[PDB]
Amino acid sequence: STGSATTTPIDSLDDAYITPVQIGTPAQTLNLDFDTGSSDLWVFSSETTASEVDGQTIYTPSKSTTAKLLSGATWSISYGDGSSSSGDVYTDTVSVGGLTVTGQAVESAKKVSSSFTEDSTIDGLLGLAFSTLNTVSPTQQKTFFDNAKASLDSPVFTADLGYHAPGTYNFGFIDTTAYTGSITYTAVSTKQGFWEWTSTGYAVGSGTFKSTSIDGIADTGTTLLYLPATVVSAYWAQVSGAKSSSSVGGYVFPCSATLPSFTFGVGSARIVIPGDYIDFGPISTGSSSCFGGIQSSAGIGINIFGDVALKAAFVVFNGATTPTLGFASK
Ligand SMILES: NCc1ccc(C(F)(F)F)cc1
Ligand SMILES: NCc1ccc(C(F)(F)F)cc1
Repeated sequence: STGSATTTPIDSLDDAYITPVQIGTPAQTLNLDFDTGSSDLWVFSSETTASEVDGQTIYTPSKSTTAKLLSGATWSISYGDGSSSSGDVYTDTVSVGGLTVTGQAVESAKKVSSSFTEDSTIDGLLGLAFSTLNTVSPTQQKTFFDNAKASLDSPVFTADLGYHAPGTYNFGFIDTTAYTGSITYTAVSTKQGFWEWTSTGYAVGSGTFKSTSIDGIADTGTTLLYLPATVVSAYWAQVSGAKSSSSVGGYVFPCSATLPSFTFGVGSARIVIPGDYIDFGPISTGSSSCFGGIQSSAGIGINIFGDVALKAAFVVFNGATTPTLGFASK
């Protein structure tokens, strides 16, 4: 079997991408944030504290003939940005673009942090990292991808994120019409539960490529590109007037500047991020200081190839017994 669904930016800055997901019988359609950096499928629901819901579509398990409460199971998650949520667990039927999984763990939020309440466009998250990171207790649960794997034509999914435009998540097949040239595959470490890999180096604009190993994770759930301080300093040094601002919390640059591209290595291949992808607009309405899309990972503890990098490529998440990541230009 296969599945295919369109994913759409939630705002004019590509801060996140939402994908419609059908849950329950009859179907309740929610717009979820597909997150390859986490492994919980959780949703706003009829159980969520009423004051913490502001425009989201909610899952109502009592209206689903296939929902079953998972007795005694709870979940609680904290994301690297300080966001968090928690609740109880149902199993139900979940379908993504024609691909159906029965008995999927659907984690119903009882409590969500402020950053989720204020994001009216995101009804929940669909985690696509490895199931070892799932937070359900006392019985860990599998991700949508792990549950679907056996029935997929090929144990893969692909992310084709658009720049200020819709894109596609495909399950079970690789669309050879969606990219140019060849796909370059690179090894993955699952030791931390992430799609963790090693980039072979970088270049700034038309400058010389620097061969150096950068270990990081492919994370559709993170907006920006977070890289070591040395690399990020080298990039912003090429932008006139750019500086790191402690009050703003990262590199900013004059909105009138043109940004250089950023190249990262995948084996012997190169992925080029156009400079326009790195502009995240004024730091406040009306400001002439703009926020940069490449920031330092120093405070994080891990390098993150977020949407800024992934949307420049066609990305294959190969969940074979030895997992790999594939990158192609598009
Ligand atoms: N997108 C989920 C996510 C968020 C943060 C992190 C961090 F901070 F631990 F790297 C990993 C994964
Ligand atoms: N990395 C997972 C994640 C995705 C989105 C959000 C937001 F935008 F809702 F805050 C938090 C955490």
